[PDB]
Amino acid sequence: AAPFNGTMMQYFEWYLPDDGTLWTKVANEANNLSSLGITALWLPPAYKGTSRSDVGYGVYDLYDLGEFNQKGAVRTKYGTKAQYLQAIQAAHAAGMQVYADVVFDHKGGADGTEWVDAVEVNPSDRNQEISGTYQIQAWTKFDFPGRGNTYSSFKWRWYHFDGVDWDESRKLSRIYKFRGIGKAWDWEVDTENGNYDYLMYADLDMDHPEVVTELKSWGKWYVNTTNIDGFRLDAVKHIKFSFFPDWLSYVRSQTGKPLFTVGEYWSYDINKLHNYIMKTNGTMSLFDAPLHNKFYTASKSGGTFDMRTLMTNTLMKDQPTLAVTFVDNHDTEPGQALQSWVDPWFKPLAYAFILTRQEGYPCVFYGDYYGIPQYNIPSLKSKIDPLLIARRDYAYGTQHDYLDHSDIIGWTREGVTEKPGSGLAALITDGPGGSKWMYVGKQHAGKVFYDLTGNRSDTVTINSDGWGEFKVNGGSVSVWVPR
Ligand SMILES: [Ca+2]
Ligand SMILES: [Ca+2]
Ligand SMILES: [Ca+2]
Ligand code: NA
Repeated sequence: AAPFNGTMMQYFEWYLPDDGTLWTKVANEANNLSSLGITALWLPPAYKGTSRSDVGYGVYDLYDLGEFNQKGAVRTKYGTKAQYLQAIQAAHAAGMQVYADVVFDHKGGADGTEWVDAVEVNPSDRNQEISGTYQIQAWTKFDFPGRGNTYSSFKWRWYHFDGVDWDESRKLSRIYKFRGIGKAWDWEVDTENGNYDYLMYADLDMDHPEVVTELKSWGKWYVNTTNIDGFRLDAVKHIKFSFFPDWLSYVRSQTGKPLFTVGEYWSYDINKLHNYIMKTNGTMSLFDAPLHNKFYTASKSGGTFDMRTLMTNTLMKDQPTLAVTFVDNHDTEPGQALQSWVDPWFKPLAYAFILTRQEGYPCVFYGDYYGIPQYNIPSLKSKIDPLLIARRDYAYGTQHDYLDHSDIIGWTREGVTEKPGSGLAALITDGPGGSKWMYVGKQHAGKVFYDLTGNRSDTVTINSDGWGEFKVNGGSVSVWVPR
């Protein structure tokens, strides 16, 4: 048939104002985004957090999609339940898929405390206990006073969690592990800090049968209510590895939907990512964090970065079909947790790289597209749109790589017969400009190519052999496509 590349978009950024307008914006922008070739949207957590202003990762109630009066308000930072459903309707009507953010690591905003026997563990080695057992007052009682028993009568208590990091009685910060039959940090998880199961708030015990059943019930309920098309999994390295293949297979079989899933395993070590994929049987894709670090490193190297090494040890290279590529996200933003913002000059080159190459499933960042007023970061829509059109109409077929110079690197796509007019030749450089002969295909012999980005006004004519001498300006990008 006539193919169309897949392109995802993270539709949110950290510093959005708490005005309950995001769901409305999704409904309003759906067709515009759709026409550019965006095929799926990753939406932020839609359920009630610790307060109305919570970005969503301080999850309080998974069944409150901005519908009940809990935590100071009815709506979430993004809007109400009815608005969320309308957003999903608009996206589907425009032909796009919707991925929902899933936060299963912890739970915060407890309604009350409970006295629990606990032991302190070494922050740098959670496997080592550093105190005797003693009673603490932990925030583990979840009753959901605003919701009651609507949708689910499940009440959370201390035994559904593995530990917390605050004793309300003595007002102390310690990593507390709960005592009890079968109580222990989950495994397997990331080994940093000995065992990185515990992260923040009340840590979920993935070994507790009732917790597993409850999350499986929520999954089915969520999909059957919203009709979402996939998931974005939060903090997977802090969650028992074997839990997800189990949860996913259940939800997929019960709903009958394929449910594409991408998990966030934050690590620049490609080995840990390989291990995770192996341990989960390729049941989900992962964000290519290592590639983000590459982009970031190159942007700060003032041209000295060796472009020939750009793909080395990245998921895009090792597991192209399970890699979700990106330039920046809500965590890499200035002032954030994993801040490592790619400099503006390099940003368009990075987008050309992930949007026109065949490896990976690219994700465009809301912050980059619409700008981030918080830090006077402008909208790059003018630079990104031409690249979106490139992916939509031209980036198809056999690829030829030219990662053979410390500055200027390129690649071509021959195009496909089922997509007339397709074919492309891209060049990017982190230093001075120049030219490079590249093979686009004998089938394009005699055709004239032009720079879709608009950066260059000259044209390139393909010789009888299918080769062209493409050009690029210094510290820039040029995407050549047939007239
Ligand atoms: Ca446990
Ligand atoms: Ca955990
Ligand atoms: Ca260089
Ligand atoms: Na746990």
